[PDB]
Amino acid sequence: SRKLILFIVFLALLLDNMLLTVVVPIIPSGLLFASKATVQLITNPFIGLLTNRIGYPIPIFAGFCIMFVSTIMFAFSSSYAFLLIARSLQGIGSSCSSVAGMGMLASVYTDDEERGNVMGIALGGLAMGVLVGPPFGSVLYEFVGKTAPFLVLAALVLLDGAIQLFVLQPSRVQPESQKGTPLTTLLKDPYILIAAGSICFANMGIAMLEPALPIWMMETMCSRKWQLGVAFLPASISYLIGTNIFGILAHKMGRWLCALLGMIIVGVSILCIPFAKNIYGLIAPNFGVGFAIGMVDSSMMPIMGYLVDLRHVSVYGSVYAIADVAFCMGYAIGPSAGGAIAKAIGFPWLMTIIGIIDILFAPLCFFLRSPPA
Ligand SMILES: NCCc1c[nH]c2ccc(O)cc12
Repeated sequence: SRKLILFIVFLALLLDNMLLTVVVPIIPSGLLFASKATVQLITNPFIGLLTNRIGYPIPIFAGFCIMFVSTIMFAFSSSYAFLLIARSLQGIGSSCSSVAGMGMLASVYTDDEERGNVMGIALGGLAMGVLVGPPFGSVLYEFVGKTAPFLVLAALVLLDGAIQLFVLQPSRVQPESQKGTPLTTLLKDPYILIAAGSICFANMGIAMLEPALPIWMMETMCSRKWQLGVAFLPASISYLIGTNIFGILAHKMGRWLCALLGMIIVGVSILCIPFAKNIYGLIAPNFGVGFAIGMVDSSMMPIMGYLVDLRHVSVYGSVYAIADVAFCMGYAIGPSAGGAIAKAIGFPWLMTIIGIIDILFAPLCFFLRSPPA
């Protein structure tokens, strides 16, 4: 049925982010950090144009064979080249599983109201993956061994792939009934660009904040190392709550208004992080940041599907490749550019710049109220 497709997409995204987050504490123990995101950004539009040619089931199932190969390559690798190869393979997989899975969800839940909350649930998949990533990784790392986390995650990826092969049955290539509108015509749409830009700036704010916040906490607050890991918890829990609630709330409120308010709340929250003196001062603003990132993503993915349905041809592979490029731009240029700006003009000014950009971008979501057909 359809809820099994929703579960498959949720599980793919959850395992993808659990891997992405169990890898990050092991790596130091620069290019490797941005490698997955940039390779996924490169191979997003290709998958977008491919799902319209072979269908959704096959490029979503290749996303389990690529993520499984990446996972096992992480567990039995020592060299730096092999870790880079493993992270690039994870990037290609994730591209396959995010783009093809969101396309499948939008193709199956073909109703504007239902698509909202199923996108919300699939997105909360990423929050549940990031949130349960580090603890699982650590406990399985030290209580069993250093190859343990990745081999157990590989077993989980295999079980998810078994569910995939039993639900989707990717045996045969099935092209779409109608040829989807080209990628350039989509990219010339002022509304698809506004949606992608709102997702891009929200996630770039959060992706520049995550790595820059610990480097500032150890300098201003003299925080211990456990504090650095705990100070970012409100973001993930709040993103989980925000996505799961606003998938259902945004269509009653209006997706344009939910996106506008999410942008303004991300802006204000990020403008209000540098004013915190102690760790208890980074609970409320980080909560606002994560809550509003969810408020924006759970409102702007269904709108992507809707904007394609209303104006262009009903093929969702490319437009969700565009949405996933907007996602990945932030996580690719986040660490590097954020560290560069913080190393040059400081962390408070970086946060003020990001907040100003988000607040000034917010009024552009007004143009999503009633776009013409
Ligand atoms: N839009 C998903 C981003 C998101 C939610 N919570 C997070 C915590 C850290 C991070 O880099 C990113 C996130």
